[PDB]
Amino acid sequence: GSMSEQSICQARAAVMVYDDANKKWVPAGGSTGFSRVHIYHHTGNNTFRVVGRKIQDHQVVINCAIPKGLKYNQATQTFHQWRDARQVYGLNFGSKEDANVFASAMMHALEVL
Ligand SMILES: CC(=O)N[C@@H](Cc1ccccc1Cl)C(=O)N1CCC[C@]12C=C[C@@H]1CC[C@@H](C(=O)N3CC[C@@H]4C=C[C@H]5CC[C@@H](C(N)=O)N5C(=O)[C@H]43)N1C2=O
Ligand SMILES: CC(=O)N[C@@H](Cc1ccccc1Cl)C(=O)N1CCC[C@]12C=C[C@@H]1CC[C@@H](C(=O)N3CC[C@@H]4C=C[C@H]5CC[C@@H](C(N)=O)N5C(=O)[C@H]43)N1C2=O
Repeated sequence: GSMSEQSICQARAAVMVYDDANKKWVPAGGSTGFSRVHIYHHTGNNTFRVVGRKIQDHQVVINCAIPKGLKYNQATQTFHQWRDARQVYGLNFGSKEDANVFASAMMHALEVL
């Protein structure tokens, strides 16, 4: 992408989505494992997105917009979640620091938007 989109946070987390029909969390992209998850700020239009890529093979497993007003829920000290119309996303962070720094960056983003 272009240089006007910049990463403002990176954390290690396993990305899950909620299978609405089976009432179970499943790995984003089909295989359980940790990803490197960034919050990218596109400075041109002041928008944000989350993109995560598996660490072991760089599969892109999440690429989702963070709109104004998004509700970000810290369900546990290492599992955080949010929605869009298509999926509920969950991040199982690799450590409490990963979770807390990612959440702080998300909250700062929600205030910038
Ligand atoms: C891990 C990471 O950011 N690395 C950046 C670091 C960077 C360097 C300089 C300035 C800003 C940044 Cl940050 C990077 O090396 N460089 C190489 C040039 C492309 C990129 C620099 C900026 C942009 C920000 C968006 C990100 C990017 O381009 N990304 C993030 C991963 C995502 C995955 C797949 C492909 C599919 C086509 C398109 C899509 N999904 O529609 N797409 C992406 O959008 C991918 N950039 C990059 O990698
Ligand atoms: C109003 C709303 O939008 N509520 C959402 C959560 C949310 C709140 C606020 C803002 C954004 C979101 Cl998105 C909700 O309750 N939604 C979405 C996913 C399905 C679920 C609804 C019901 C179940 C109750 C149990 C909870 C849940 O799913 N939980 C509770 C926390 C618990 C912790 C970790 C992960 C690990 C994998 C799995 C496990 N095997 O332990 N697991 C969980 O089970 C986690 N539900 C949910 O979150």
